[PDB]
Amino acid sequence: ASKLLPGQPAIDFEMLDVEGNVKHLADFKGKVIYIDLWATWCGPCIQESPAFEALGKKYVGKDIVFLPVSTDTTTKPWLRYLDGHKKELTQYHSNDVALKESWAIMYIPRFILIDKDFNIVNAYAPRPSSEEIGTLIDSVL
Amino acid sequence: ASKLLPGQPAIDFEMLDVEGNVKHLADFKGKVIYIDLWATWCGPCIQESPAFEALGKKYVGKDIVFLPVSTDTTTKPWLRYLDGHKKELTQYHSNDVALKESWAIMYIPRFILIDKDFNIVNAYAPRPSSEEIGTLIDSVL
Amino acid sequence: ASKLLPGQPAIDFEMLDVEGNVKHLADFKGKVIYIDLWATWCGPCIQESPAFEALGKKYVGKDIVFLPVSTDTTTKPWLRYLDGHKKELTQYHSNDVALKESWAIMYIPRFILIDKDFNIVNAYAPRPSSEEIGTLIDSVL
Amino acid sequence: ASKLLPGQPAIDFEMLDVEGNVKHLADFKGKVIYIDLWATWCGPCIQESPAFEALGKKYVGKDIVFLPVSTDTTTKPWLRYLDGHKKELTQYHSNDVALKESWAIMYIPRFILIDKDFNIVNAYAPRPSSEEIGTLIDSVL
Ligand SMILES: [Cl-]
Ligand SMILES: [Cl-]
Ligand SMILES: [Cl-]
Ligand SMILES: [Cl-]
Repeated sequence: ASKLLPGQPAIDFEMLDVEGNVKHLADFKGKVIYIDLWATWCGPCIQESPAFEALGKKYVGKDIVFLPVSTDTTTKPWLRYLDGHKKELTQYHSNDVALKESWAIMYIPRFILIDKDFNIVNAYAPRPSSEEIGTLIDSVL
Repeated sequence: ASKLLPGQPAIDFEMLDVEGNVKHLADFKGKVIYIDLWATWCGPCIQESPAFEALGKKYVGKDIVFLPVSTDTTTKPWLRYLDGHKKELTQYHSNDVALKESWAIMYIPRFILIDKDFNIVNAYAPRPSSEEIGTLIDSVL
Repeated sequence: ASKLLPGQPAIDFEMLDVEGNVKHLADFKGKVIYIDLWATWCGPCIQESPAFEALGKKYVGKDIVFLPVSTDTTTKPWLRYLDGHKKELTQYHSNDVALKESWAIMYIPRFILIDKDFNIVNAYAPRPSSEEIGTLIDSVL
Repeated sequence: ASKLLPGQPAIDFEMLDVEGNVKHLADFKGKVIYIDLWATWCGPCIQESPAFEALGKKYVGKDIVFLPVSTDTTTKPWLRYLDGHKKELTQYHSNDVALKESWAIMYIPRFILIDKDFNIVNAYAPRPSSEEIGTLIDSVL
């Protein structure tokens, strides 16, 4: 569609933390938001996890949040996975219908970059291991 | 584990066709079996589909079967996907527990190669777009 | 750098066809230009070739040119490769210093998208097999 | 061919270290040998470097050597790359004709696994980031 063009308002969705608190994407409004949509059985998604974590470490304390969002059909394999593989970033999970119907999340790995105005920078953002992601992030920070 | 070593007997599992008939992996005993475990939301899995189909075309009429097996949690998005994307190979689907607990299918894309004796050639077989898969298949044919 | 930002003028470079005629990127000014920088020993580059060719077929007769540009250190393995693997798109080759020093081509696979004004749309464009490339191309056509 | 089948003797080749000393693959006879054939402009090759290094760290002091071997046409961009990107593994470089003509190294990324008897385990070995490489390495150690 065209509601995903750069400059278009980001579409809010809800997500759960590992403690079960519901959060909203809009809660992070005012910060650059880089989203990693992954699932526990997606090999290539997990291959981007070190880069995503490393980016999260590099930009710690800057006005950007890195949101790893599991799209696992159910919560339990997500929590079991996290139990055996430590991560540093705060982890989220979502089956919000808005992912499929507003963000057009048809395939993963999928990355999304949103600016401080809560507008889309790239709805199909470069992967965290790409050579250009840092430069892109710096441009919007 | 070690029940997945080459030479080990292949582990049977059941799968559904698009008409709903239950089939067994063991039904293909006597033919080389090359399995593509994919899901409709796995981008990198779908990226291997042209190569898998092309291989299926090249070896048509040889004593080998190419089994694309969806691991989608439910049947409906699998059928909807197939509705919009034609394929030539006969399509299957499975949530058999044996996939996770005997074949150790933890991540996809995942490929499996079994010989005519129904023994494992490689439980973590090369991808269909790899340079060596044809040679490997020819070795076991 | 920042001479690669979207909206920045594209940087011209020269390229050879298989007949040895020198062409310039600027020769295609007025058409959308989608560039595939590859090399004969780059496996993942060649894995994008069917998608690049398929795109070239889909947009045939539209005001867009698809430029596969080999960056092989020398011409001979490029011609030998082409001899054994037919393609439909007109093939080019370049070792122009502008690739490394103006376009920052440090790694391949690398794709570039330029608009009809000869301005950069994305200097690190999505791969031809990506779900969003068609939509991106359509936006600039 | 068939001189690359598992169980076939490994084919020796020469390689340079960063100090310029010529070494031979056969110098490592008696140890498991896992080879990473990469080049400085191969993006996907460099994406496997953290996994290759991590494996090297995990098996430190075991009877296995991890050989990163640059296939860059010339030595200078290899040394310049290494200058700006630190690594822990001892680095090698090779343009030995045996790579192309005996090991059939046509595309990279390419990995090779050899046993203590200096026999081929897999001439097209799994990538270092694959789920099965550790198990494979353990089987031959
Ligand atoms: Cl998507
Ligand atoms: Cl798996
Ligand atoms: Cl590049
Ligand atoms: Cl190769």
